[PDB]
Amino acid sequence: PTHLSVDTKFKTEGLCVDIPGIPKDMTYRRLISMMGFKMNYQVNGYPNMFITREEAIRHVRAWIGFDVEGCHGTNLPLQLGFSTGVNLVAVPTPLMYKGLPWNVVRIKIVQMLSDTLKNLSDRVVFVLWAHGFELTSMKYFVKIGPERTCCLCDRRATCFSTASDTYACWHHSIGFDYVYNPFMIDVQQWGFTGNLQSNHDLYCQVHGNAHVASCDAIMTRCLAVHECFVKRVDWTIEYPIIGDELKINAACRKVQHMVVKAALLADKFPVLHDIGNPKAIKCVPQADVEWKFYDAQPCSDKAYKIEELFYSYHSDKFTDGVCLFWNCNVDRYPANSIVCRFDTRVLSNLNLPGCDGGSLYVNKHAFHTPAFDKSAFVNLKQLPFFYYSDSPCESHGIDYVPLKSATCITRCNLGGAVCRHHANEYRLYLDAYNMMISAGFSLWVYKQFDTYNLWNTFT
Ligand SMILES: O=C1C=CC(OC(F)F)C=N1
Ligand SMILES: O=C1C=C[C@H](OC(F)F)C=N1
Ligand SMILES: [Zn+2]
Ligand SMILES: [Zn+2]
Ligand SMILES: [Zn+2]
Repeated sequence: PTHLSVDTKFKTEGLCVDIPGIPKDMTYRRLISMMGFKMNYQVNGYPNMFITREEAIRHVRAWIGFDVEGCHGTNLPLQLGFSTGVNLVAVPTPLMYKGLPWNVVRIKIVQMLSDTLKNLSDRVVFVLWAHGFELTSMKYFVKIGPERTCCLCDRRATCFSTASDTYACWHHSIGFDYVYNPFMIDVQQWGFTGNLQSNHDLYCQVHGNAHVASCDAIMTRCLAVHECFVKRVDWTIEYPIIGDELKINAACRKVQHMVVKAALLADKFPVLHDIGNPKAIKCVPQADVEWKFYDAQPCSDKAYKIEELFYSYHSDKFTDGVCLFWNCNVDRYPANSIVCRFDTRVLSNLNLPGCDGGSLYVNKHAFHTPAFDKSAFVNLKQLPFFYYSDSPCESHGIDYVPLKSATCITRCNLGGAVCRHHANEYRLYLDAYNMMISAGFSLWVYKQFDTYNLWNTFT
Protein backbone atom coordinates (compact mmCIF):
# COMPACT_ATOMS: atom_id res chain seq x y z
CA PRO A 1 0.00 0.00 0.00
CA THR A 2 2.50 2.60 -1.21
CA HIS A 3 0.74 3.71 -4.46
CA LEU A 4 -2.94 4.60 -5.15
CA SER A 5 -4.75 1.54 -6.59
CA VAL A 6 -6.29 2.28 -10.02
CA ASP A 7 -9.32 0.29 -8.71
CA THR A 8 -9.95 2.86 -5.89
CA LYS A 9 -13.30 4.65 -6.26
CA PHE A 10 -13.27 8.25 -7.51
CA LYS A 11 -16.27 10.42 -6.39
CA THR A 12 -17.64 12.06 -9.60
CA GLU A 13 -20.16 14.59 -8.18
CA GLY A 14 -17.72 17.51 -8.74
CA LEU A 15 -17.41 16.48 -12.43
CA CYS A 16 -21.12 16.27 -13.40
CA VAL A 17 -21.69 19.95 -14.45
CA ASP A 18 -18.88 19.79 -17.09
CA ILE A 19 -19.63 16.04 -17.71
CA PRO A 20 -23.42 15.51 -17.33
CA GLY A 21 -24.53 11.90 -17.01
CA ILE A 22 -21.14 10.82 -15.53
CA PRO A 23 -21.54 7.50 -13.63
CA LYS A 24 -21.63 7.79 -9.84
CA ASP A 25 -19.70 4.49 -9.61
CA MET A 26 -16.26 5.23 -11.07
CA THR A 27 -12.68 4.00 -10.53
CA TYR A 28 -9.37 5.72 -11.36
CA ARG A 29 -9.01 2.95 -14.04
CA ARG A 30 -12.25 4.01 -15.80
CA LEU A 31 -11.52 7.78 -15.28
CA ILE A 32 -8.03 7.42 -16.86
CA SER A 33 -9.63 5.63 -19.84
CA MET A 34 -12.26 8.43 -20.13
CA MET A 35 -9.38 10.98 -20.13
CA GLY A 36 -8.01 9.14 -23.25
CA PHE A 37 -5.12 7.37 -21.45
CA LYS A 38 -6.14 3.67 -21.42
CA MET A 39 -3.07 1.28 -21.38
CA ASN A 40 -2.94 -2.55 -21.68
CA TYR A 41 -0.03 -3.27 -19.29
CA GLN A 42 1.16 -2.16 -15.81
CA VAL A 43 4.00 0.36 -16.09
CA ASN A 44 6.69 -0.08 -13.41
CA GLY A 45 7.19 3.16 -11.49
CA TYR A 46 3.99 4.58 -13.09
CA PRO A 47 1.00 2.40 -11.87
CA ASN A 48 -1.42 5.35 -11.68
CA MET A 49 -1.50 9.01 -12.97
CA PHE A 50 -3.21 9.84 -9.61
CA ILE A 51 -1.38 9.62 -6.29
CA THR A 52 -2.23 9.33 -2.55
CA ARG A 53 -2.26 12.33 -0.13
CA GLU A 54 0.87 10.78 1.51
CA GLU A 55 2.73 10.55 -1.86
CA ALA A 56 1.64 14.17 -2.66
CA ILE A 57 3.13 15.39 0.69
CA ARG A 58 6.44 13.62 -0.04
CA HIS A 59 6.49 15.44 -3.41
CA VAL A 60 5.25 18.90 -2.29
CA ARG A 61 8.09 20.61 -4.32
CA ALA A 62 6.44 19.23 -7.50
CA TRP A 63 2.99 20.78 -6.72
CA ILE A 64 1.53 22.91 -9.48
CA GLY A 65 -2.07 24.02 -9.08
CA PHE A 66 -4.01 23.60 -12.31
CA ASP A 67 -7.50 24.75 -13.34
CA VAL A 68 -9.32 24.86 -16.69
CA GLU A 69 -12.27 27.13 -17.26
CA GLY A 70 -14.59 26.94 -20.26
CA CYS A 71 -13.69 30.34 -21.76
CA HIS A 72 -16.84 30.16 -23.93
CA GLY A 73 -15.60 21.23 -25.17
CA THR A 74 -13.74 20.86 -28.57
CA ASN A 75 -15.97 23.69 -29.93
CA LEU A 76 -15.06 26.47 -27.43
CA PRO A 77 -11.80 28.09 -26.20
CA LEU A 78 -10.42 26.93 -22.82
CA GLN A 79 -8.57 29.05 -20.24
CA LEU A 80 -5.74 27.04 -18.66
CA GLY A 81 -4.58 28.39 -15.31
CA PHE A 82 -1.56 27.44 -13.21
CA SER A 83 -0.48 28.33 -9.64
CA THR A 84 2.58 30.10 -11.25
CA GLY A 85 -0.04 32.85 -12.10
CA VAL A 86 -0.06 32.00 -15.82
CA ASN A 87 -3.28 31.88 -17.92
CA LEU A 88 -3.10 30.41 -21.44
CA VAL A 89 -6.08 30.38 -23.82
CA ALA A 90 -6.26 27.26 -26.06
CA VAL A 91 -8.42 27.47 -29.22
CA PRO A 92 -9.46 24.30 -31.11
CA THR A 93 -8.82 25.82 -34.58
CA PRO A 94 -2.10 37.32 -13.15
CA LEU A 95 -0.53 36.87 -16.65
CA MET A 96 -3.17 36.59 -19.46
CA TYR A 97 -2.33 35.31 -22.97
CA LYS A 98 -4.52 35.42 -26.14
CA GLY A 99 -6.06 32.33 -27.81
CA LEU A 100 -3.68 29.97 -29.63
CA PRO A 101 -3.92 26.37 -30.91
CA TRP A 102 -2.88 23.40 -28.74
CA ASN A 103 0.30 22.68 -30.79
CA VAL A 104 1.78 26.00 -29.60
CA VAL A 105 0.07 26.04 -26.13
CA ARG A 106 1.73 22.69 -25.26
CA ILE A 107 5.27 24.13 -25.97
CA LYS A 108 4.54 26.97 -23.48
CA ILE A 109 3.32 24.47 -20.84
CA VAL A 110 6.54 22.43 -21.07
CA GLN A 111 8.79 25.62 -20.87
CA MET A 112 6.85 27.03 -17.88
CA LEU A 113 6.86 23.71 -15.89
CA SER A 114 10.52 23.09 -16.75
CA ASP A 115 11.63 26.57 -15.54
CA THR A 116 9.50 26.40 -12.39
CA LEU A 117 10.49 22.84 -11.40
CA LYS A 118 14.05 22.13 -12.69
CA ASN A 119 15.62 23.19 -9.37
CA LEU A 120 12.79 21.82 -7.16
CA SER A 121 11.73 18.30 -8.15
CA ASP A 122 12.21 15.28 -10.42
CA ARG A 123 8.46 15.47 -11.41
CA VAL A 124 5.17 17.48 -11.57
CA VAL A 125 2.08 16.91 -9.37
CA PHE A 126 -0.94 18.74 -10.79
CA VAL A 127 -3.07 19.80 -7.82
CA LEU A 128 -6.71 19.91 -8.92
CA TRP A 129 -10.18 20.87 -7.65
CA ALA A 130 -11.56 18.74 -10.48
CA HIS A 131 -14.74 19.75 -12.27
CA GLY A 132 -14.11 17.99 -15.66
CA PHE A 133 -12.48 20.24 -18.29
CA GLU A 134 -9.01 20.04 -16.65
CA LEU A 135 -9.01 16.22 -16.81
CA THR A 136 -10.32 16.14 -20.41
CA SER A 137 -7.73 18.77 -21.51
CA MET A 138 -4.74 16.59 -20.40
CA LYS A 139 -4.68 14.50 -23.59
CA TYR A 140 -3.77 17.70 -25.49
CA PHE A 141 -0.41 18.20 -23.67
CA VAL A 142 0.35 14.95 -21.81
CA LYS A 143 1.88 11.66 -23.01
CA ILE A 144 2.33 8.58 -20.82
CA GLY A 145 4.28 5.32 -20.97
CA PRO A 146 7.08 3.44 -19.22
CA GLU A 147 9.32 5.34 -16.79
CA ARG A 148 12.25 6.75 -18.74
CA THR A 149 15.53 8.59 -18.31
CA CYS A 150 16.62 11.89 -19.91
CA CYS A 151 18.39 11.71 -23.29
CA LEU A 152 21.13 14.11 -22.04
CA CYS A 153 21.52 12.96 -18.38
CA ASP A 154 20.63 10.30 -15.71
CA ARG A 155 17.50 12.07 -14.33
CA ARG A 156 13.98 10.67 -14.86
CA ALA A 157 12.20 11.96 -17.98
CA THR A 158 9.47 14.57 -17.50
CA CYS A 159 8.99 15.77 -21.11
CA PHE A 160 8.72 14.26 -24.58
CA SER A 161 9.41 15.71 -28.01
CA THR A 162 7.36 14.61 -31.08
CA ALA A 163 9.94 16.49 -33.27
CA SER A 164 12.85 14.23 -32.25
CA ASP A 165 11.04 11.18 -30.66
CA THR A 166 13.24 11.73 -27.52
CA TYR A 167 12.79 12.24 -23.72
CA ALA A 168 14.14 14.86 -21.34
CA CYS A 169 14.18 15.91 -17.70
CA TRP A 170 13.16 19.53 -16.69
CA HIS A 171 16.79 20.74 -17.23
CA HIS A 172 17.11 19.53 -20.88
CA SER A 173 13.62 20.00 -22.33
CA ILE A 174 14.13 23.12 -24.50
CA GLY A 175 11.89 22.79 -27.56
CA PHE A 176 9.99 19.79 -26.10
CA ASP A 177 6.18 19.78 -26.64
CA TYR A 178 4.68 17.11 -24.29
CA VAL A 179 4.59 16.72 -20.51
CA TYR A 180 5.59 13.07 -19.90
CA ASN A 181 4.28 10.86 -17.00
CA PRO A 182 2.95 13.73 -14.82
CA PHE A 183 1.22 13.02 -11.50
CA MET A 184 -2.02 14.53 -10.20
CA ILE A 185 -4.29 14.66 -7.16
CA ASP A 186 -7.89 15.84 -6.87
CA VAL A 187 -8.39 17.79 -3.58
CA GLN A 188 -12.19 17.31 -3.96
CA GLN A 189 -11.57 13.59 -3.14
CA TRP A 190 -10.59 14.55 0.44
CA GLY A 191 -14.17 15.26 1.59
CA PHE A 192 -15.11 18.92 1.51
CA THR A 193 -18.50 20.62 1.76
CA GLY A 194 -19.09 23.52 -0.61
CA ASN A 195 -17.01 25.01 -3.39
CA LEU A 196 -13.26 25.80 -3.65
CA GLN A 197 -13.55 29.50 -2.72
CA SER A 198 -15.60 28.82 0.44
CA ASN A 199 -13.12 26.18 1.73
CA HIS A 200 -10.01 28.22 0.74
CA ASP A 201 -11.35 31.48 2.31
CA LEU A 202 -11.83 29.85 5.76
CA TYR A 203 -8.02 29.74 6.14
CA CYS A 204 -6.63 32.38 3.74
CA GLN A 205 -7.25 36.08 3.07
CA VAL A 206 -4.18 36.63 0.78
CA HIS A 207 -5.49 34.95 -2.41
CA GLY A 208 -8.47 36.54 -4.10
CA ASN A 209 -10.82 35.35 -6.83
CA ALA A 210 -10.78 37.50 -9.97
CA HIS A 211 -12.71 34.51 -11.58
CA VAL A 212 -9.71 33.57 -13.82
CA ALA A 213 -8.24 30.04 -13.97
CA SER A 214 -4.86 30.92 -12.33
CA CYS A 215 -6.79 32.36 -9.30
CA ASP A 216 -8.52 28.99 -8.87
CA ALA A 217 -5.20 27.10 -9.45
CA ILE A 218 -3.45 29.20 -6.71
CA MET A 219 -6.41 28.70 -4.28
CA THR A 220 -6.42 24.90 -4.93
CA ARG A 221 -2.68 24.49 -4.17
CA CYS A 222 -3.02 26.87 -1.11
CA LEU A 223 -5.93 24.77 0.30
CA ALA A 224 -3.88 21.57 -0.26
CA VAL A 225 -0.88 23.16 1.59
CA HIS A 226 -3.25 24.17 4.45
CA GLU A 227 -4.63 20.60 4.77
CA CYS A 228 -1.27 18.86 4.53
CA PHE A 229 1.13 21.26 6.31
CA VAL A 230 -0.93 23.72 8.41
CA LYS A 231 -3.67 21.70 10.15
CA ARG A 232 -1.74 18.40 9.70
CA VAL A 233 2.01 18.35 10.55
CA ASP A 234 4.40 15.47 9.84
CA TRP A 235 8.03 16.09 10.86
CA THR A 236 9.04 12.44 10.12
CA ILE A 237 8.95 13.01 6.32
CA GLU A 238 12.44 13.69 5.00
CA TYR A 239 12.99 15.67 1.77
CA PRO A 240 15.97 15.36 -0.60
CA ILE A 241 18.87 17.83 -0.77
CA ILE A 242 18.25 20.18 -3.75
CA GLY A 243 20.43 23.18 -2.81
CA ASP A 244 22.45 24.69 0.04
CA GLU A 245 20.57 22.90 2.89
CA LEU A 246 23.73 21.58 4.61
CA LYS A 247 25.69 24.89 4.45
CA ILE A 248 22.61 26.85 5.61
CA ASN A 249 22.00 24.54 8.59
CA ALA A 250 25.75 24.62 9.51
CA ALA A 251 25.71 28.43 9.23
CA CYS A 252 22.58 28.61 11.48
CA ARG A 253 24.35 26.64 14.24
CA LYS A 254 27.58 28.78 13.92
CA VAL A 255 25.63 32.10 13.98
CA GLN A 256 23.48 30.99 16.96
CA HIS A 257 26.56 30.02 19.05
CA MET A 258 28.33 33.32 18.09
CA VAL A 259 25.41 35.67 18.85
CA VAL A 260 24.36 33.98 22.10
CA LYS A 261 27.94 33.70 23.38
CA ALA A 262 28.53 37.43 22.67
CA ALA A 263 25.25 38.56 24.30
CA LEU A 264 26.14 36.58 27.46
CA LEU A 265 29.71 38.04 27.56
CA ALA A 266 28.54 41.60 26.82
CA ASP A 267 25.61 41.82 29.27
CA LYS A 268 26.36 38.97 31.76
CA PHE A 269 22.73 37.80 32.08
CA PRO A 270 22.38 35.45 35.07
CA VAL A 271 19.57 33.41 33.35
CA LEU A 272 18.73 32.52 29.71
CA HIS A 273 15.15 31.35 28.81
CA ASP A 274 15.44 29.17 25.71
CA ILE A 275 11.99 29.04 24.11
CA GLY A 276 11.32 26.75 21.19
CA ASN A 277 12.17 23.29 19.87
CA PRO A 278 11.70 20.59 22.55
CA LYS A 279 14.84 18.88 21.15
CA ALA A 280 17.13 21.95 21.66
CA ILE A 281 20.65 21.65 23.08
CA LYS A 282 22.59 24.49 24.86
CA CYS A 283 24.17 26.46 21.96
CA VAL A 284 26.95 27.86 24.28
CA PRO A 285 27.69 24.86 26.59
CA GLN A 286 30.64 26.56 28.34
CA ALA A 287 28.59 29.64 29.47
CA ASP A 288 28.12 30.28 33.23
CA VAL A 289 24.42 31.25 32.85
CA GLU A 290 21.43 29.39 34.32
CA TRP A 291 20.06 27.82 31.10
CA LYS A 292 16.31 27.05 31.23
CA PHE A 293 14.38 25.38 28.34
CA TYR A 294 10.65 25.82 27.42
CA ASP A 295 9.05 23.54 24.81
CA ALA A 296 7.22 25.00 21.83
CA GLN A 297 7.02 23.24 18.47
CA PRO A 298 7.40 25.42 15.32
CA CYS A 299 3.98 27.15 14.90
CA SER A 300 2.65 26.38 11.42
CA ASP A 301 -0.67 28.31 11.51
CA LYS A 302 -0.53 31.68 13.35
CA ALA A 303 2.47 32.99 15.35
CA TYR A 304 2.28 32.14 19.09
CA LYS A 305 0.76 34.78 21.34
CA ILE A 306 3.49 35.85 23.83
CA GLU A 307 0.73 35.93 26.51
CA GLU A 308 0.00 32.19 26.01
CA LEU A 309 3.70 31.15 25.97
CA PHE A 310 4.59 33.14 29.11
CA TYR A 311 1.47 33.76 31.18
CA SER A 312 -1.14 31.44 32.85
CA TYR A 313 1.45 30.70 35.65
CA HIS A 314 9.19 27.47 34.99
CA SER A 315 11.44 30.35 36.06
CA ASP A 316 8.14 32.43 35.73
CA LYS A 317 10.21 35.62 35.70
CA PHE A 318 10.83 35.80 31.92
CA THR A 319 11.75 39.51 32.56
CA ASP A 320 14.97 38.38 34.35
CA GLY A 321 17.96 37.71 32.14
CA VAL A 322 17.46 37.13 28.44
CA CYS A 323 15.00 35.21 26.22
CA LEU A 324 16.21 33.25 23.22
CA PHE A 325 13.67 32.63 20.40
CA TRP A 326 15.58 30.74 17.71
CA ASN A 327 12.89 30.22 15.04
CA CYS A 328 10.15 30.31 17.73
CA ASN A 329 7.71 32.66 16.01
CA VAL A 330 5.74 34.91 18.36
CA ASP A 331 3.37 37.86 17.72
CA ARG A 332 5.47 40.38 19.80
CA TYR A 333 8.88 39.62 21.23
CA PRO A 334 9.74 40.91 24.72
CA ALA A 335 12.39 43.66 24.96
CA ASN A 336 14.96 41.29 26.59
CA SER A 337 15.26 38.96 23.53
CA ILE A 338 17.79 37.39 21.09
CA VAL A 339 15.73 36.38 18.00
CA CYS A 340 16.11 34.49 14.73
CA ARG A 341 12.97 34.87 12.54
CA PHE A 342 12.53 33.36 9.06
CA ASP A 343 11.32 35.93 6.52
CA THR A 344 8.61 34.10 4.54
CA ARG A 345 8.88 36.64 1.67
CA VAL A 346 12.36 35.30 0.65
CA LEU A 347 12.77 33.99 -2.93
CA SER A 348 14.61 30.63 -2.94
CA ASN A 349 14.34 26.98 -4.14
CA LEU A 350 13.81 25.93 -0.46
CA ASN A 351 10.95 28.40 0.25
CA LEU A 352 7.66 27.46 -1.46
CA PRO A 353 4.54 29.72 -1.47
CA GLY A 354 2.23 28.96 1.46
CA CYS A 355 -1.15 29.68 3.09
CA ASP A 356 -2.42 33.11 4.34
CA GLY A 357 0.91 34.95 3.72
CA GLY A 358 2.96 32.09 5.19
CA SER A 359 5.48 30.02 3.29
CA LEU A 360 6.48 26.37 3.23
CA TYR A 361 10.21 26.19 4.02
CA VAL A 362 11.56 22.81 2.97
CA ASN A 363 15.02 21.93 4.33
CA LYS A 364 15.25 18.24 5.43
CA HIS A 365 11.70 18.64 6.81
CA ALA A 366 8.72 20.78 5.73
CA PHE A 367 7.92 23.78 7.96
CA HIS A 368 4.88 25.94 7.18
CA THR A 369 5.85 29.31 8.72
CA PRO A 370 3.42 32.17 9.47
CA ALA A 371 3.73 35.42 7.49
CA PHE A 372 6.72 37.63 8.38
CA ASP A 373 5.45 40.62 10.37
CA LYS A 374 7.73 43.61 11.13
CA SER A 375 5.54 44.64 14.09
CA ALA A 376 6.73 41.50 15.99
CA PHE A 377 10.17 43.24 16.43
CA VAL A 378 9.03 46.68 17.81
CA ASN A 379 10.82 46.12 21.20
CA LEU A 380 14.11 45.09 19.49
CA LYS A 381 16.61 46.24 16.84
CA GLN A 382 18.28 44.45 13.89
CA LEU A 383 21.38 42.57 15.06
CA PRO A 384 24.45 44.00 13.31
CA PHE A 385 27.02 41.65 11.75
CA PHE A 386 30.11 41.04 13.92
CA TYR A 387 32.62 38.23 14.49
CA TYR A 388 33.89 37.55 18.03
CA SER A 389 36.69 35.21 19.10
CA ASP A 390 38.69 34.64 22.28
CA SER A 391 40.70 31.68 20.76
CA PRO A 392 44.54 31.96 20.66
CA CYS A 393 46.12 33.83 17.74
CA GLU A 394 47.80 30.83 16.10
CA SER A 395 47.73 29.81 12.37
CA HIS A 396 48.16 25.95 12.45
CA GLY A 397 48.21 24.49 8.92
CA ILE A 398 44.75 28.91 1.24
CA ASP A 399 46.47 32.21 0.33
CA TYR A 400 46.26 35.50 2.33
CA VAL A 401 45.41 39.23 1.85
CA PRO A 402 45.56 41.13 5.21
CA LEU A 403 42.20 41.71 6.94
CA LYS A 404 41.15 45.20 8.02
CA SER A 405 37.69 45.28 9.66
CA ALA A 406 36.11 47.18 12.54
CA THR A 407 33.81 44.11 13.21
CA CYS A 408 36.58 41.50 13.73
CA ILE A 409 36.34 41.50 17.55
CA THR A 410 39.61 39.71 18.48
CA ARG A 411 42.75 40.28 20.68
CA CYS A 412 44.88 40.79 17.51
CA ASN A 413 42.51 43.51 16.20
CA LEU A 414 42.54 45.16 19.67
CA GLY A 415 46.38 44.88 19.48
CA GLY A 416 46.46 46.65 16.11
CA ALA A 417 46.65 43.93 13.40
CA VAL A 418 44.38 40.92 12.64
CA CYS A 419 46.35 37.62 12.68
CA ARG A 420 46.06 35.06 9.80
CA HIS A 421 44.02 32.52 11.85
CA HIS A 422 41.47 35.14 12.94
CA ALA A 423 41.32 36.60 9.38
CA ASN A 424 40.55 33.06 7.97
CA GLU A 425 37.93 32.44 10.69
CA TYR A 426 36.39 35.89 10.14
CA ARG A 427 36.02 35.29 6.37
CA LEU A 428 34.56 31.81 6.93
CA TYR A 429 32.11 33.27 9.51
CA LEU A 430 31.12 36.10 7.16
CA ASP A 431 30.40 33.53 4.39
CA ALA A 432 28.23 31.45 6.78
CA TYR A 433 26.43 34.61 8.02
CA ASN A 434 25.62 35.83 4.45
CA MET A 435 24.44 32.31 3.49
CA MET A 436 21.97 32.28 6.46
CA ILE A 437 20.65 35.81 5.70
CA SER A 438 20.21 35.07 1.98
CA ALA A 439 18.33 31.84 2.92
CA GLY A 440 15.69 34.11 4.58
CA PHE A 441 16.70 34.26 8.24
CA SER A 442 16.58 37.61 10.06
CA LEU A 443 18.32 38.40 13.38
CA TRP A 444 17.11 40.74 16.10
CA VAL A 445 18.39 41.68 19.56
CA TYR A 446 17.64 43.71 22.73
CA LYS A 447 18.31 47.46 22.11
CA GLN A 448 21.16 47.66 24.70
CA PHE A 449 23.25 45.07 22.72
CA ASP A 450 26.60 46.75 21.95
CA THR A 451 29.68 44.96 20.61
CA TYR A 452 31.88 47.73 22.22
CA ASN A 453 31.31 45.70 25.47
CA LEU A 454 33.17 42.68 23.96
CA TRP A 455 36.57 44.46 23.73
CA ASN A 456 37.02 44.36 27.56
CA THR A 457 36.70 40.53 27.57
CA PHE A 458 40.43 40.83 26.37
CA THR A 459 42.36 42.06 29.46
O1 LIG B 1 -5.05 2.07 -18.35
C1 LIG B 1 -4.23 2.70 -17.63
C2 LIG B 1 -3.41 3.77 -18.08
C3 LIG B 1 -2.56 4.42 -17.23
C4 LIG B 1 -2.47 4.02 -15.91
O2 LIG B 1 -1.66 4.58 -14.96
C5 LIG B 1 -0.54 5.25 -15.29
F1 LIG B 1 0.19 4.52 -16.17
F2 LIG B 1 -0.86 6.37 -15.95
C6 LIG B 1 -3.26 2.97 -15.45
N1 LIG B 1 -4.11 2.36 -16.32
O1 LIG C 1 12.99 24.62 14.30
C1 LIG C 1 12.72 25.16 13.18
C2 LIG C 1 13.51 25.04 12.00
C3 LIG C 1 13.13 25.64 10.84
C4 LIG C 1 11.95 26.37 10.79
O2 LIG C 1 11.60 27.02 9.63
C5 LIG C 1 11.82 28.35 9.67
F1 LIG C 1 12.14 28.79 8.45
F2 LIG C 1 10.66 28.97 9.96
C6 LIG C 1 11.18 26.53 11.94
N1 LIG C 1 11.59 25.92 13.08
ZN1 LIG D 1 18.43 15.72 -18.35
ZN1 LIG E 1 -4.65 31.06 -0.15
ZN1 LIG F 1 44.23 36.70 16.13
